[PDB]
Amino acid sequence: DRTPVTLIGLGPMGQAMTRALLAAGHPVTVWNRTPARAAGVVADGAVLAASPVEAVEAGDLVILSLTDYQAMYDVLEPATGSLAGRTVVNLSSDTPDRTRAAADWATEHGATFLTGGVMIPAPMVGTEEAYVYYSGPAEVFEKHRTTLTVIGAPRYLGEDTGLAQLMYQAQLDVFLTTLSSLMHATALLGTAGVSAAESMPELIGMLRTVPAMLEAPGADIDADKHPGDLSTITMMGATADHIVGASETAGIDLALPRAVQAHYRRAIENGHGGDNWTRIIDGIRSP
Amino acid sequence: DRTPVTLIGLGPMGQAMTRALLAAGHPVTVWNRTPARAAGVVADGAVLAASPVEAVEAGDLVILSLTDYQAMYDVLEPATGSLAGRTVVNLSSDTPDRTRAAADWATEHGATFLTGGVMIPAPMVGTEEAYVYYSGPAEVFEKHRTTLTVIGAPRYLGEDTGLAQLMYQAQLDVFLTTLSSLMHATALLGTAGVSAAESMPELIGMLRTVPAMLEAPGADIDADKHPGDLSTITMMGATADHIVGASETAGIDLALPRAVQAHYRRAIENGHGGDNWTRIIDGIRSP
Ligand SMILES: NC(=O)c1ccc[n+]([C@@H]2O[C@H](COP(=O)([O-])OP(=O)(O)OC[C@H]3O[C@@H](n4cnc5c(N)ncnc54)[C@H](OP(=O)(O)O)[C@@H]3O)[C@@H](O)[C@H]2O)c1
Ligand SMILES: NC(=O)c1ccc[n+]([C@@H]2O[C@H](COP(=O)([O-])OP(=O)(O)OC[C@H]3O[C@@H](n4cnc5c(N)ncnc54)[C@H](OP(=O)(O)O)[C@@H]3O)[C@@H](O)[C@H]2O)c1
Repeated sequence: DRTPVTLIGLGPMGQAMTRALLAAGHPVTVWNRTPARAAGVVADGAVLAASPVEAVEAGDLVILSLTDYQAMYDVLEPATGSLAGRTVVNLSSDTPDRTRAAADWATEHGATFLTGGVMIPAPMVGTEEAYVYYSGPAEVFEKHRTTLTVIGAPRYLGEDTGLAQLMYQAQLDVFLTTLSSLMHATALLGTAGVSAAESMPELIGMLRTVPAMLEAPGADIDADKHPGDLSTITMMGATADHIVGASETAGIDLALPRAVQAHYRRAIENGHGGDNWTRIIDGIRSP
Repeated sequence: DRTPVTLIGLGPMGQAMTRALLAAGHPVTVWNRTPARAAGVVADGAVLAASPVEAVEAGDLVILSLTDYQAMYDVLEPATGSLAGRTVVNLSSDTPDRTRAAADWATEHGATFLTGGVMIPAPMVGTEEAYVYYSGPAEVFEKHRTTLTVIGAPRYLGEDTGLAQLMYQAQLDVFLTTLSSLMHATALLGTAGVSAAESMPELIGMLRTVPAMLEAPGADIDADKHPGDLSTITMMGATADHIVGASETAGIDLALPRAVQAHYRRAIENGHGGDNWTRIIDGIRSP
């Protein structure tokens, strides 16, 4: 379609999403707290609205790409009288319960609301590897599906506005924790004079094979199948201890490896040392 | 090659390494704290030594596959008089400084010592995807290299007996932390009724693309290049906050997400909110 889209928030993601939408033939009206930041997308065909009200009134679809949901309230408060009959799609990080309350806030101002969690960095927006989680009213998703698909293949999760946000937080839980561990291991090796340039390829090389190493688990966790034939919590917990020890001696952050160590210690304390590592999920669920 | 090899410790890794060595034509003499556990490898051609001394005396190469280095002292103490002239290869998890002291202990008993860290699970032992870090005397590595290659491609790191162990701990830092985060995210989604069988493929699907998403870092960390064009610590820190918040509300472990949150808080506190996420390594290095 060539339906008009409004996009508020021109960080790298809003800029990429704007460009994707322009390339696909949508007129895009933008607004940004910092108008100078819109110069690039305006040169590429975006229209810079002078005020939030003007931006909101430009289209029946308002996409938000902001750091958090407080930013949505900040920018849309002067425009709440212009929301009726439009769909707000918030593509921003926050808690699921912030998101759920925001959806009701939209309804109160006469708008529909969809939650989106964009699952790739800005350069990958609008490519074949892009995808976005969505949740909220099915009818509102279907209405805008074809426009939204320009950004990334949609994965609709259902009616709960919180759910796409929960999926995003869970995905970023894995992503951010993995990244922190890469920096932690890089730091640890750096302590014996190993370059990050030497370290990081070794660590990434291993990380690339992790899905495979795991398959050499979801249903098993659901089925309580935690058998320790090829790797026990005892043995992995010992390695967790060795990492804490090495970290202590290296003088680097202890909080991250200690959180991991605790997952194993809890499982052993509860009498499941002989089980597979998936067993640590029980202590995680019940601190 | 057909050099005789002794392997002590018949967990899944010792069993796999024994079988790989037998398949490649090496006579393998085994000993285990629990002799019944050797029935399988003996059926496949291994010789079960009655005592640790007998096992050590069977060959010039003694491989240890035990949960930690204390286990090495436990099993080899009765046999310290039979170590002279032989090479101990310890393929067990422990701290780098435990490893370094153990190497000197071997030297005092007239043996040579090599550190190894086996980087794949037991089913992948002896396959084209297997690899093992080694460190210790170059001459001792060269002497046994062709036997050791049966287990996996060697990656020799140099003379410091601690270094292959530090590499192993840094690798398992990433691997265990990644796994903990998978279980953490699985738990978080399970809190809204999402199955692990539904959750885990979504999480793995994302994890598979992490090397790619990163390239869409080592030399930059070495060069202090931490520019926040496409993703800032401010923005990623906010998501870390949202994960903590979602975790609080879900009633799951807070220690793991809080350790990640702290990486970001520290960087912002030190005035680097505008930087790329790699900047968290500075606070990690200086707790
Ligand atoms: N970058 C990524 O790779 C990536 C990937 C997927 C998801 N995300 C998510 O996408 C969203 C946008 O991220 P991003 O990296 O593009 O950018 P960002 O650094 O979060 O900035 C996005 C926009 O937020 C605006 N903003 C922040 N606080 C505001 C406030 N209180 N009032 C008004 N405007 C406010 C900024 O305004 P100014 O321009 O005036 O500073 C900017 O336009 C975030 O929720 C993030 O978690 C990011
Ligand atoms: N499993 C993997 O996927 C994997 C991958 C790479 C590296 N590793 C490392 O490889 C090593 C072996 O791990 P694994 O999973 O094969 O097995 P494991 O569960 O660590 O057990 C290995 C052996 O240790 C013995 N043992 C432990 N404590 C002992 C003690 N105090 N005295 C004597 N024997 C003792 C056990 O004796 P019993 O048989 O009598 O119980 C068993 O034979 C570990 O250091 C682990 O970190 C494991």
